[PDB]
Amino acid sequence: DFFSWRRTMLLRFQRMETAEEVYHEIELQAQQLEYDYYSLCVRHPVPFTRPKVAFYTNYPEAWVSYYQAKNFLAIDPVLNPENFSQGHLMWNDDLFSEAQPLWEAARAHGLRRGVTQYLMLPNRALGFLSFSRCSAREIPILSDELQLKMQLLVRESLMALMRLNDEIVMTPEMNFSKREKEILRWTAEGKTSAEIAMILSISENTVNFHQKNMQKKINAPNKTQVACYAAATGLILE
Amino acid sequence: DFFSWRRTMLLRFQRMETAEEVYHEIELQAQQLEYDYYSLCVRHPVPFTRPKVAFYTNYPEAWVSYYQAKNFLAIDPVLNPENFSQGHLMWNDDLFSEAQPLWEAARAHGLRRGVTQYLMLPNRALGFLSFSRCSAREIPILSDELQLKMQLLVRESLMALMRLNDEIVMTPEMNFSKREKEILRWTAEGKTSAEIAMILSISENTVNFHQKNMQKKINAPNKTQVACYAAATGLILE
Repeated sequence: DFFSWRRTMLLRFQRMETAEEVYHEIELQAQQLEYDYYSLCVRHPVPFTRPKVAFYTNYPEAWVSYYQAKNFLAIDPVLNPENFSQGHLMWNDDLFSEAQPLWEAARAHGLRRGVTQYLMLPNRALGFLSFSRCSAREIPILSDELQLKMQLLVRESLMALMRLNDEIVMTPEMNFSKREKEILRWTAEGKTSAEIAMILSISENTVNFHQKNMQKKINAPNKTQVACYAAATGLILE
Repeated sequence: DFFSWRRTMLLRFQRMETAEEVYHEIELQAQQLEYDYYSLCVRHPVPFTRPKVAFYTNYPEAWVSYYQAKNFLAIDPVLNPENFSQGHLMWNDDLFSEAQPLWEAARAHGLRRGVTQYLMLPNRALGFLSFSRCSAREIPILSDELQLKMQLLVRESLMALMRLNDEIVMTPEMNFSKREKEILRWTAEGKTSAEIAMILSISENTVNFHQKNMQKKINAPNKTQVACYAAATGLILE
């Protein structure tokens, strides 16, 4: 019965104290579903210009190196949300048509069958969970069951990794005060320092001080990078 | 069996052609679960300073007016994601401790029991689906079943409303070109016009033209409101 699985899995992921426990449980789960490999890959919303990509996987280490060397990330259909239905994507041959070097290379390292599930996280990072397999051997699993289990799996592992503050999920930290974020919102709303000073009954200098303070913390050139970063990662709102 | 419910519901929401069909189906679903009322409320990520809140509900119309008049939105615990587990929130008395005028007033208009489910949408809007009920009469439903059904319901109705472009879900539109968004990313990354001109091999004037163009479209005072808006709603990335 799906329901008790769900409940068991919710608690198990609740209790965990390390990243290594999370990864180890994903691996276990992949095996219950007769997959050999898992990959947990997270695309950050920032930097806007080259988004951070962090992963943990037990793929053959040679495959990780080769995949990076050829920069397959750019063409990986399995990491493009546009290809998904219901947050689910079953690998097959057509999927790879726009990426034939990847397909070949993946098979050459023994990734024959696969599947991925994605989720956007509360911080706007996209998390992808892939399972793949050595054998082309048919393993009948109910489509609906795999889907729902992976749904839970990708979410729970990633929420745990967040609770644990792991480097794979965390966006740049913006430890900002009530007043700083308030200034930041009016900035994102297109208000000038003068205008903010008016709105908040504090001097233009103080507004500017707060601005430079936020920039020091996050090491940003100007207010606009700060506001964008807060806006993209959810840190800007109330 | 949950699985065929799911599959029936996926297709039904797929096929819909109007908002009014979506709302009517939610109402139906609420009734199958012996609730009288539904509410579909969506908190937008923008304006940053007073986020848009749009809803469709069949609550008693007098309750909608009263709720607004007393500005209960500000204190509504049922619309605050911090209160949720697994995107689910069962109404009860403790929940309302920080909001006792709301609790009384809600009961006085006959909202006795209730439940809400939320979801962050691909555009970063938060969608909430509430069911409530007239009677305090005990209706045994498996916690896990309600949860999963509402999960599907809140997501599907809101995705349909998006496919349909309904005013309740849509963020301000930013019909921008490849080049405009490219300029926008470097802006959000804190780059100056001069620097962008360098990076893109085009003149400072042209960069500025693009900037003013984006501002005209969206009626924004400066580049920084534009970039923030694109960053918050997902429109800025690749």
